Parts: sequence; structure tokens; C-alpha cells
Amino acid sequence: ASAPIGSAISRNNWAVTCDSAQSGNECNKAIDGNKDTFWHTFYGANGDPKPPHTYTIDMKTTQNVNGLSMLPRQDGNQNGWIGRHEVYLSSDGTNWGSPVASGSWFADSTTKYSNFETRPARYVRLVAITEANGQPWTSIAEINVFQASSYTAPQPGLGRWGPTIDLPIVPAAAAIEPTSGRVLMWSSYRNDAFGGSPGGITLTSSWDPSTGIVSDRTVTVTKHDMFCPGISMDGNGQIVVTGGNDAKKTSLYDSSSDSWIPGPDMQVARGYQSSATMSDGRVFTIGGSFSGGVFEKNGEVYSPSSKTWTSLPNAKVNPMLTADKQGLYRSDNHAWLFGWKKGSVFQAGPSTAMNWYYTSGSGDVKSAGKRQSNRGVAPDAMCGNAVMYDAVKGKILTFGGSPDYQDSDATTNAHIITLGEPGTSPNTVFASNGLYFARTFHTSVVLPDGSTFITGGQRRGIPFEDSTPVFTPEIYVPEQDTFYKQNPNSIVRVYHSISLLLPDGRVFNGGGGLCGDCTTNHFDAQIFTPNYLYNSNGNLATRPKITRTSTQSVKVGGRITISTDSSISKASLIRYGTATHTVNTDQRRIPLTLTNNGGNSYSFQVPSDSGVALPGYWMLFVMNSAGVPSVASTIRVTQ
Ligand SMILES: [Cu+]
Ligand code: NA
Repeated sequence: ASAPIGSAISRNNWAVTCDSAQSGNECNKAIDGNKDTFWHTFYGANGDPKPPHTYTIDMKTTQNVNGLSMLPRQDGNQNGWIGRHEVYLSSDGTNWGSPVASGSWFADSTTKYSNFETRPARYVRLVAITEANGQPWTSIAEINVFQASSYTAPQPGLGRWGPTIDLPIVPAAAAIEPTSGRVLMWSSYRNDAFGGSPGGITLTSSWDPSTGIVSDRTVTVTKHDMFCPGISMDGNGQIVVTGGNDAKKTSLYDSSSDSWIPGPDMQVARGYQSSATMSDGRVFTIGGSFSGGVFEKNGEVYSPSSKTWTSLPNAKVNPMLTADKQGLYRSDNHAWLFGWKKGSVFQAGPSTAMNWYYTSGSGDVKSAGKRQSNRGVAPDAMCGNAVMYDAVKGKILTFGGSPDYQDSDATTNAHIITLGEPGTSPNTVFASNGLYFARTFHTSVVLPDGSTFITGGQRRGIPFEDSTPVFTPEIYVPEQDTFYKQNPNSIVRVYHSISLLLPDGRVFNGGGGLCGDCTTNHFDAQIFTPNYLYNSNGNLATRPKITRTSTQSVKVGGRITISTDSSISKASLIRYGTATHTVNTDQRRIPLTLTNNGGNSYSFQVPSDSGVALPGYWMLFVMNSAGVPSVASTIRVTQ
């Protein structure tokens, strides 16, 4: 089950309208309080007018709406279940504007919801674009609208939340499909649950930012339940999903052909591990005691070319273990991994001890010192985040987390780690004065301007519980070493939530839950539009356009020449990301030093060190003097 973010509005005075309503299934059957009566569009003798079908409500008075619920027919029949849909809010009953929520509701008889930022309105319109099985009907047993306690208009210059993307599953794991710009999401064997899985099946869901369509597909060809996996985009552009519910499986996702291909089994069964792409395109992983057993699981490396997993026993997991009260089950989880120079992988945390992992021979591990600062040694930060915002200067920003996986207080701790050559103890300092809000289970993404967007989480880690939630996201600005609070959202994003940077420079944040009958399952996501896509007036700014690219596939050290429609001041490459359980080892940013060829023509060189410029798919972004970024041009980097 799920839940609305506000309280139900009294449906007494209400006035309802429908496009079609067969006698006996009146428009008002939907707001009568009886779950055995339902509105139903024309059918049979009145014909079967196919969808879309519209349900409009005049609440008579103005209410601070923040959500709605739709209850399907409970008589045992499937006819009328809504699939694709949109939710509009109006003040006048003519001008509906943009949809506050849209997506696709799962095919079943459970109550569906649409939760979105509070917006005062008098009318509510639920459009049923499609029917869960392709039939011509729309039948709503009970429909409700919700209101928040009060309305506070967003503050100017602090970004905006919305719209809401309704999903058929709980996106506990996601990635951007680089060749198509689609958001791939997956839950487990069930749409809202992982517990009690027979293995070999994964429900996936996609969202196309261009078209706004939510489409789900069931994957069984890789015989893999991809819940709690390791995720890495290899040197060949394929996404490498490892272990989880099916602890030894490896599933590969090819963006080009939009298909899943079976991969070789890992040497050691794992779950909740972290995998990181190396400078040569291979994939390194270590830890992961959530599944496949609880014992010392050392590093191993996957080769895209030979399609093999090779064990690296001497790349010891031991030195990176936290002091979790639940022991090894949690202590080797979600390592903060970063692919670096000469096949090395840097482990920044969550453990206090940081280390260097080597992939030559049978592997090796070398101590890199402790995450610290003048404020002292930093404690184990399980489920804290790590983001490489300037790979060129080996800059990593770390923050949040707690001593233990759960029943542990979050910290406001934040550090700036500065990598050098593999083997040398990197420099670390405190980041400003830490986070505004202590949080764990939160998520982050590096933005085009190098700033890091931090959102969601709770003050105290309690999986599946929406307590002590932080609704105010923060953004760190490296040039000022300052954190800035942004406009708050209304949906709790804790355990099992994700965040990804979209090709358009906006943030996709969603999920949380995945606990079956719990009321904390969030089958949605929202879009955050940073202040950089707005001008002084609060309007959407004109974005520079990348009119030409000399090539879209470049070797490390190679050069690219572009043409824009206006003069650009800054440019940056951002590696496509994947996300789950606060881990994202794929995203990273590269600040570009531009050469002005004149006439709005520019050139730049991709870093020759593939350890900085990891192979795979990247996003090219250009910014004008105003700071407004263009949409991204996809560049494939190869070694
Ligand atoms: Cu999990
Ligand atoms: Na009813």
C-alpha cells in the first residue's frame, strides 16, 4: 500500500463531471463514499467510446490541494482500471495549464495515488489516457482529493519541485539510458516488494522525459532479480548489474539495442556491494554481505571484452569495514568507490579508514589514511554520500550518513577529499560548516556548474519508516565553500530512494519504501528544476544551443570542436549515472578548459588520463555568462 501526503477534503458540496457515464455508474458514484459503486464510461448499447476519459471536480471553494487517490472497482472485474493518466488543477475551469502529476498506475485493484507539491485550487481533473489492459473503459469506485495544512509559495531563486511522475513500481534502483535519454527503473520480483522472491525476475519501468510516457517491462531473460545490486557502466557503455536477490548473477543492459543480455556469474555471491568502473573499462567490486552469505568477500574484476569475472583475493575487504553493530552483514555494504588512475579504485568511505585498491595481479589494498579534518576524525558514515565534482582536481565531496545502517543518528559531517597519485594519502578538510540538516538515506547528483544537489533522507535511519524526514534539499557550491538551502518538497524520500541527473540539467528524485503491505511505498518521483534554468523574473531562461559537434565519440586526450548559438563562458562533461541505496559510482564531473576559435566556435580536450575521464557515456553541457546550461549532447569516451 501507499499513502497521500495530506488529509482528505470533504466531498459534500462538490460538483462532478464525466465525459461519459452509463446509467447506473454515474459520475457521482465516484464520490459517494461507497466502494461498491463506481463511475463507468459508456459501454455496450451507448457504444464503447475509447479513452481518454475525464473526471472533473468543482470543489466549490478554494483548497490547498497536495494529492488525490483513486480506488478501482472492487467487484472482481478488471474493466476500467486506469493506466496512463494526468492530473490537472484549475482556478477557473477553463485554464488547466500543465499537469501537476502524470505517469502510469500499476495494473491491479489497489488504491492508487498522485502526490504533488501543494498548490491552491478549486477544480481537480483526472484524465485516464489508457486502461491497464487496453480496453475502452474507465471505472472509478472512489476518488479523493487531499489538502496540506497550509500553503507557502516557493522562494524566488531557490529552484522548483514538480511535476510528479506516477510510476507502477517503487524505483529503488535506476539509471539513465544514455543513447535514448530515458530513465530506467527497477524494483524486484514484485512492484512493491522484494521479500519472498523466487528469483529470476525483475520488474523494470521507463520514463521518457521527451514524451512523458511511463512504460514497464518484465525481465526474465537474465534470470536475475536485480534488487540490492551493484551497478556500474563499463567501458563499452553497457550497464553492469550485479547480484542482489540472485546473489551470483550478472545482467547487462545495452542502451543501443534497449535490451538485457545475460552476463557471466560473479566469483563470489554478493548483495548491497558497490561496483566501480576502472580506467581500462573493466568493473571492480568488493564487499556485499546482504546476500549470498555473510563472510569476507574480497575484490573481483569483470572484463567486458572476455566476458569473465576474475577474483582478486589480495584486494582485501577487511580494511574498509565499518564498526556496524550488525557486524559484517552491513559493514561491507555500499562502499564509496571511485575509479582512478592506473586501474586503481579509491575507497573514500563509509568507513573512517580510506584505502587504495589495486587491480593488477591478484589485487592489493593500501591504506590511504583516515577521513578527517581539524574538527577531528570522522566517524563511520554508512549511507552517507560521495560525489566527485571535479575529477580533474580529484575533488570528492562526502556528507551525511550514520555510524550504523539503522537505529543510528545521522551526522551533518561533510568533507572535501583531494586525490593525487594512487598510493599517496589524499588531503581532507571539512566542507564549510557541514550540512544544514543531518541526514542518512539521502541522495545526490553533481550539477553542470560543479555544484552538488543533496536531497531527501531522515535524521535517524529506520528503513521503511517515514520518520524525521528532511524536506529541504541543499546545494554545495565549491567556489564559495558554502551550502545553500533550496525550496522544500512534500514527499518523504528515505530508504530506497534515488536521484539522477537528467540530460536536460534537471534532477530526477524518486522512490523509497518497497516493503509490501507497508504504507510507506512511494510509487513516484518528482523533478527538481535548479535555479540556473530561470532568469531574474522567475521565468524559464533561454538556454544556449549546441548547434554542432565535430564528433560524438572521442578517445581520451582527443579534441572536440563545437558550435553554439551564443557565446559560452563555461563547459563541462558529466558522466551518466546509475543509482541505488545511496550509491552512484558512475557520475563524475570534468570542468572543461575552452579554446575560443571565435564566432561562437569552441574546442576542448578530454583529459588524457582515462582514470579521470573514465570510459563510457558522458554529457556535454555549455553555460552562458548568465549561468544557464544548454541541454546535454551525448559524448562517448573511449580509452
Ligand atoms: Cu535495500
Ligand atoms: Na462509489
